[PDB]
Amino acid sequence: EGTFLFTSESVGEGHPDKICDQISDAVLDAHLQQDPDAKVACETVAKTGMILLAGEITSRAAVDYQKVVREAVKHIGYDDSSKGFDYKTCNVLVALEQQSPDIAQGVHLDRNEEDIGAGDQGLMFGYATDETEECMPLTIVLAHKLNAKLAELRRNGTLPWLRPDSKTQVTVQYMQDRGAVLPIRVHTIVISVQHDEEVCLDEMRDALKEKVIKAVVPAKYLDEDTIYHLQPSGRFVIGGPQGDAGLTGRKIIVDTYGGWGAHGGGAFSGKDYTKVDRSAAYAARWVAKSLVKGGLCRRVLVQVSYAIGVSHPLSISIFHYGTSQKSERELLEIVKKNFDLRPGVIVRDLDLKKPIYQRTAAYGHFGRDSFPWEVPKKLKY
Amino acid sequence: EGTFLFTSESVGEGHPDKICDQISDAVLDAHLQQDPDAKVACETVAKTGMILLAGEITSRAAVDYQKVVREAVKHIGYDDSSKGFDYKTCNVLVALEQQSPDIAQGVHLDRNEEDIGAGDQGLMFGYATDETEECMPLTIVLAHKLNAKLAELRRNGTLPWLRPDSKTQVTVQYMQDRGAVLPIRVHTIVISVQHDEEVCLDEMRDALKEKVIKAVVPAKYLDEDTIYHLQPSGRFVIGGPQGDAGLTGRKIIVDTYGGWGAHGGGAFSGKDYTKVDRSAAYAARWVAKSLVKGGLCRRVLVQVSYAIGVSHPLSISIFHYGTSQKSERELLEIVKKNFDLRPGVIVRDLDLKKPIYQRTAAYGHFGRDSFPWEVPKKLKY
Ligand SMILES: [C]OC1=[C][C]=C(C2=N([O])C([C])=[C]C3=C2C2=[C]C(O[C])=[C][C]=C2O3)[C]=[C]1
Ligand SMILES: [C]OC1=[C][C]=C(C2=N([O])C([C])=[C]C3=C2C2=[C]C(O[C])=[C][C]=C2O3)[C]=[C]1
Ligand SMILES: CSC[C@H]1O[C@@H](n2cnc3c(N)ncnc32)[C@H](O)[C@@H]1O
Ligand SMILES: CSC[C@H]1O[C@@H](n2cnc3c(N)ncnc32)[C@H](O)[C@@H]1O
Ligand SMILES: [Cl-]
Ligand SMILES: [Cl-]
Ligand SMILES: [Cl-]
Ligand SMILES: [Cl-]
Ligand SMILES: [Cl-]
Ligand SMILES: [Cl-]
Repeated sequence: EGTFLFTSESVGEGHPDKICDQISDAVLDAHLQQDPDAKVACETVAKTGMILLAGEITSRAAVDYQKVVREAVKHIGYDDSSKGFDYKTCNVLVALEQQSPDIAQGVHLDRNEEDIGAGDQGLMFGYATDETEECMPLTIVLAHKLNAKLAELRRNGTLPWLRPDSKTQVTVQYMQDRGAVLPIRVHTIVISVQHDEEVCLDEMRDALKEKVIKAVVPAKYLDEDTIYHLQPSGRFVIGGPQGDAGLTGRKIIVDTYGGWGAHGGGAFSGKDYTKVDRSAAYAARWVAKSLVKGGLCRRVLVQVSYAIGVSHPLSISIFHYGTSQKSERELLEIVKKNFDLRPGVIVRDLDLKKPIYQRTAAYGHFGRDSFPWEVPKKLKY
Repeated sequence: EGTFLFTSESVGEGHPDKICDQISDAVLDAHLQQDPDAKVACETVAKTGMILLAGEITSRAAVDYQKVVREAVKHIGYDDSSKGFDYKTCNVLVALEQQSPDIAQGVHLDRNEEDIGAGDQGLMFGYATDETEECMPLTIVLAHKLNAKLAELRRNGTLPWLRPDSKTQVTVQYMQDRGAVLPIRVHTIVISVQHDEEVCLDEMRDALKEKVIKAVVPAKYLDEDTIYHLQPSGRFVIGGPQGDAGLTGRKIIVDTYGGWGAHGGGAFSGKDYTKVDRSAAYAARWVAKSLVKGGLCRRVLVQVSYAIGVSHPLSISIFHYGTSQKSERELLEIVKKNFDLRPGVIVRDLDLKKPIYQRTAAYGHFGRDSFPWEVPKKLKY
C-alpha cells in the first residue's frame, strides 16, 4: 500500500544512438580545443559501415574529421569486422556547412557575450531527488552502472565474448514520503549485450547475474522474487550500427532522468553552449541540485524556456512535489536572486567552452564526475 | 498564489526534424499498403539537398523510395530552389538493409501473433488531462494549432510569403485544483516561420498577431500583459534542411505531451507495431484517456515497460495526481481487467497494420482526429 513501480533504461557506449552522441561531442571538443567560440550543430548517423556527419559548424579550427570520428569509434571498441564495425575501415561521410547567416545574425553576431540570444526557442527541465547522494533516481543510476560494468569487463578481458553494444533496464519498487520517493527493492532487471559466436547463452546469463548484476546492485535490493531478463532475445551477435541505425539525440531520456522529472525534447550532443537545449538543461540541473543539496527541498522540478535571439528565459517554474516548507513562489525568488540563466552567463558559470563534452555522451549527463552543473551553488536568501 | 507557468512547443510540417518523421512514416505506410506484416525501422536524415533513408526493412512490398520520399516532400511544400529545398531535384540516398535475423528470431519468427515479443526493451508513458475536451494540455494544443494555421494560410495563398519551416511556443499560467490543472491565461507566445525575401519584418509580425494568433487563441486567454515574440530572430529566409539538419525522432515531446506527463525516450515514426516505442505508447495514451473519459480521474500518468522478446509488460504503474477517489492500486486492477498490453494484442485493438502513420507525423500523435487510441474504451469494473 502506497508503493509503486518505476522503470528506467540505459545503454552502453556501443549502442548505435550513443555512438552518434559520442562522435558528435568528439567533433564539438575538437573544434573547442582550437576555437572556444566555435558554433557547432553536428548530427551523426551510423549504419553498417557508415558514419555520416550532417549539420552546421562555423569555426576557426582546422579539424581532421576522419581522425576525430575514427578515434571515437576506436575508444568505443569497434575495431574489427568480426564485431560488425571497424574504425580503421568504415566509411566517414561529411555533409557539414557553415551556420545559417540568418541564425548567426539573430543569435550572436555583434552581441555582447552576456547578451547573446538563445540559439533556438525551446523548453528545458532540471530535476533532483535526495534518494541518492548524486541526487538522481536510483532506477537510472543502476541502469547506467550495469552498462559501465559491461564495458569494464569487456575492456579488462574478464568477459572477452562481450561486444560494445548493450542495453539495460531497471524496475524499482518505491514508497512515497510527503512527495519524496524511497526505493525499497529491485523488481526486474533486463540486460541485452552484443556477444561473439563462441559463447553459449547459459554462460552469458550466469556471467550477467554473477559478474555484472551482483557487482553493481546492492544485495539489500535483490530477493528471491526479483525478475531477471538476461539476453532475453536469445541471440545478439549482430549489433552496433549493423543491427540498428543510430542517430544523435535519440537517447535523451537515458541522457537525463530515466523518465523521472520531465523533458523538453532537446538533444545535448554536438551542440555548443549557445544552443540552450544543452546549456539551459545543464543550468536547470544545477539549479535543481542546488535546491536539494541546499536543504530547501527533497525533490524538485525546474522548467525554463527561451525564444531564439532573446537572452533571458521567457518562463521559469519550480515544483517541489510538496517536499519544501517554502512555497514554490519563495523558491522561484531564491532562484531569481542566485542564478542568471542567460546562455552568455551560464557559459561563464559552467565553463561551457571547455572541451569536456565527449565525457558527457555516455552514462548520462547528470549525477556523475562533479561536472560544473553537479557542484551545488551556495544559495543566499 | 497557487499559480504556475508551463511552456510547450510545436513545429510545422517543414521543420527539418518533422520532415524526417513524415518521410519515415510515408515509407512505413508504403510498405503496409502491400505487406501488412512489414518489419520497418526507417530513419530519415535531411540536410541541404539530401534525404537519406537509413535502417532496416523486411517486407514483401515493392516500394519506389524515390516516389514515396519526393511525394512526401511535395506535400510538405518544398517545391522550388527559392524555398531552399525541392522534391523534384533533391538527392534521395538509401542505406536500407533487412531486419537483423538475430532480432527477428528473438521477437517474431515462429511466434503466434498475440504472443510476439516486444521488438525492443523500453519504457513508455501515457497521459491524459481533463483541461481540454481532447484530454491534452492546452499549451501543446495551442502550439500545434498555431503551426496548422500557418500551413493553412500558406496553402490557401492568404500569406504567400510563408515557407513550410515553422516553430511555435506557448506559455500558459495555470492554477491547480486537487491535482487537476486549470489554464487561466496565455503568458507568452513565440512564432518563428521561414519566409521569402520580399516581405518586411513589420508586415510579418502584424500578420502573425492578427491572422495567426487571433485566429487560434481565444481572446479570453489574451490580455495587455501577454508577451509576443514574433519572428524574434529578425530574419528566417534560409530554412528547412538547409538551415538545420533534421533527423527522425528528434521531436518526441512535440509528438506527445509538450513536457507534461513523462516520456520514456522512444521515437514513433518509421516503426511498425512490433516496436513497442510506438504501439505501447499509443496503448498507454488509450488507457490514460479511457480513465479520464470514464470519469475515474481528472488527470493520469501511465507507465509500462518491456523486454525485447517478451510479450507482456514487465511493469505497469498508474499515478492519478490525487484526482481519483480510487487508489492507484484499484486503477491498476481496472486497467489489468480491461486491457491486454501485449504488442500482438494492441495491434488488433488499435488496428496498427493500417497505413495511417504519415497522418500522425505532424501536429502530435495524440489529441486529434479520433485515431483508435483516441477513442476511449468503455471500462468494466
Ligand atoms: C515523471 O515521473 C514521476 C511522476 C510522479 C511520480 C509519483 N510521485 O511523485 C508521487 C509523489 C507519488 C507517486 C508517483 C507515482 C508514479 C506512478 O507511475 C508513473 C505510480 C504511482 C505513483 O505514486 C513518480 C514519477
Ligand atoms: C511533468 O509536468 C508537470 C509535473 C507537475 C506539475 C504540477 N502539478 O501536477 C501540480 C499538481 C502542481 C504544480 C505543478 C507544477 C509545475 C511547475 O513547474 C514545472 C511549477 C509549479 C507547479 O505546481 C505540472 C506539470
Ligand atoms: C532491438 S534494436 C534496438 C537496440 O536493441 C539492441 N539490439 C540489437 N540487436 C539485438 C538483439 N539481437 N537482441 C537484443 N537487443 C538487440 C541494440 O542496442 C539496438 O540498438
Ligand atoms: C535555430 S535552428 C533550429 C530550428 O529553428 C528554426 N530556424 C532555422 N533558422 C531560423 C532562423 N533564422 N530564425 C528562427 N528560427 C530558425 C528551424 O525550424 C530549425 O530547424
Ligand atoms: Cl575519442
Ligand atoms: Cl546514494
Ligand atoms: Cl544573479
Ligand atoms: Cl506523401
Ligand atoms: Cl476543450
Ligand atoms: Cl484483457
